[PDB]
Amino acid sequence: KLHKEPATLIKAIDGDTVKLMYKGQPMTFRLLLVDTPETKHPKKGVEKYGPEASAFTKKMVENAKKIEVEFDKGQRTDKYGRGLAYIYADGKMVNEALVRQGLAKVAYVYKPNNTHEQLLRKSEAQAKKEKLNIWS
Repeated sequence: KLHKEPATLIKAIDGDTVKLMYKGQPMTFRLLLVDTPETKHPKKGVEKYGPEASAFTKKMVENAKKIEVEFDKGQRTDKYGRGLAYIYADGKMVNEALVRQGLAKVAYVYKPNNTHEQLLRKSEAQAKKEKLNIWS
């Protein structure tokens, strides 16, 4: 069973990355299973909808009363030392909110870190259908 754990917002970095205080230590978290347009793309810099996705995540985390992180079944940190997790702001999963709003696509999946894959694909299908942002 996956379980949620409290964290405290330090700073929103980009649409897909947020720095949190987890277990008393500052850490950078990469949102699992989603690829958002970035403002800090290593090769492109600011992408189309990058500023929008970035503001959406920032707003969501900054205005939350409670932030919780939920690790999946596999590796919990990537190659760059970023925690890999599903982030919740007042019970709402930020990863899903972005996809539902057409501000992110479901990323290439690496088992066993795919617990919420179907949920996200479902939201992405709806966003595509509604021709939202990325899909307009």
